[PDB]
Amino acid sequence: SVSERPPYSYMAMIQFAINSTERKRMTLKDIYTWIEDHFPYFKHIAKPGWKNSIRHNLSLHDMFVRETSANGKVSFWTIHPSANRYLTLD
Amino acid sequence: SERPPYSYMAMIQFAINSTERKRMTLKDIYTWIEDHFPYFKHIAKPGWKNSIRHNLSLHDMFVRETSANGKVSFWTIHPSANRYLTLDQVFKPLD
DNA sequence: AAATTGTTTATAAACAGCCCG
DNA sequence: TTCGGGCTGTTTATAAACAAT
Ligand SMILES: [Mg+2]
Ligand SMILES: [Mg+2]
Repeated sequence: SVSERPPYSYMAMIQFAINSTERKRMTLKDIYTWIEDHFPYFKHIAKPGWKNSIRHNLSLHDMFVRETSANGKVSFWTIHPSANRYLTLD
Repeated sequence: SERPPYSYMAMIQFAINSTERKRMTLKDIYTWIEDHFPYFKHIAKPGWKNSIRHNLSLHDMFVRETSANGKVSFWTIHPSANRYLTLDQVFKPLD
């Protein structure tokens, strides 16, 4: 059943999302979108606060490092270079 | 006796730093907090103790350590982040 | 065995600062 | 251009499920 809650922690799903990109970085919006796209539970069932929980995990875990672009500013979430196992959803 | 305006992380540091050796068992941390902030002795719901344990495990600044003799488990504070918080630092002189 | 201690994840909220229409 | 509200980031608290001692 494609829309039941996945057996992955927010921390796992955030990694899957970031590791799906060639540059191994992703904006917060794109992380919401990636998770919604891949785990429809979050697009159709989860209460609004799941997004609060994503942001909480981003700040909580030192493996998720924020990088602001050379512009001043656009900001991406990355995985610490020494942390990345390159866990992709496949 | 109102709930004091300090975080669990702050109060845990007060407790640990009150000892000679800058180390304290969990049960002594409970007792210390109860004795100095009676909100937790008399009013707080029982889950406050859960929150203490959560804090000790969550924050890397809190480092569990067995005595050299192996028998007691102590909580201590990490050297790369000991700002040395003690209760006495929280007191305003009266104006 | 039973209770205490220790770890991790989830959820909620307060709040600051930034962004943007 | 300012204004105000929504978005993003950080932090603290509470509960729970659970493992380990
Ligand atoms: Mg982080
Ligand atoms: Mg700890």
